[PDB]
Amino acid sequence: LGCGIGRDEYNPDKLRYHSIIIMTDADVDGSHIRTLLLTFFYRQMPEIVERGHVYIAQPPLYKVKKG
DNA sequence: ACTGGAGAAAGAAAGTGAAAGGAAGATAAAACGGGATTCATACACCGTTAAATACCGGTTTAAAAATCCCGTGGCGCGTTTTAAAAAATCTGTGCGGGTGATTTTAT
Repeated sequence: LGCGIGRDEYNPDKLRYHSIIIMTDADVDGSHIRTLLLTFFYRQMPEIVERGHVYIAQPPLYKVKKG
């Protein structure tokens, strides 16, 4: 991410990407990992969430064929 | 001539691999101290007796005990410090289903 941490050198103006996308698996463990990542992002880097640099992807789970 | 982009030089600040050495550990050789045997030899217990000591009666006298006056330092009180012990609060960890990953050899 290249922003630092610890609020002593944590500068939110050095973010190397203006769009961060979370893309895990489509089952429940993906949901658990998503919750863990959201907890980390909210507790450690509030400004990134406030400015709107976090997104969520939605991959499919099933594929159906008939002919 | 002038402008602005771009590539190359040059210079300074940060990360790096290697460094005696020394306190901090670690590991062996040595000196020590505490049990099992083995007796010869000195020690414990029993009769006999001369002698050394305990005891009583009455002095005494010099020394120690008893008594009075006083002037202090050594205990007692109140109030603070300061370690020491106790109660309270954090830190790891393993049990069993789940998610995802690493390494060395032969031909």
